[PDB]
Amino acid sequence: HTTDNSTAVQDSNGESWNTGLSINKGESAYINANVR
Amino acid sequence: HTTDNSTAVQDSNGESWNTGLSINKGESAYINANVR
Repeated sequence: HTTDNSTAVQDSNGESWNTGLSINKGESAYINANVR
Repeated sequence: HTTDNSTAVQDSNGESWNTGLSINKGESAYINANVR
């Protein structure tokens, strides 16, 4: 008969990054005209 | 014939931070003119 006790203190840290891009296919750009 | 029972109690906690920044390419800024 074996008696065992286990303790552990796990410490972690981290970071993350994200980049996004959303486009509308109905009105995708606006045009400006220079006229005389 | 070996018989063992393993019982473990795990307690954990954490925290997080976040920072964001969104921009519209069509209208990235507004301008104002001081005229006379």
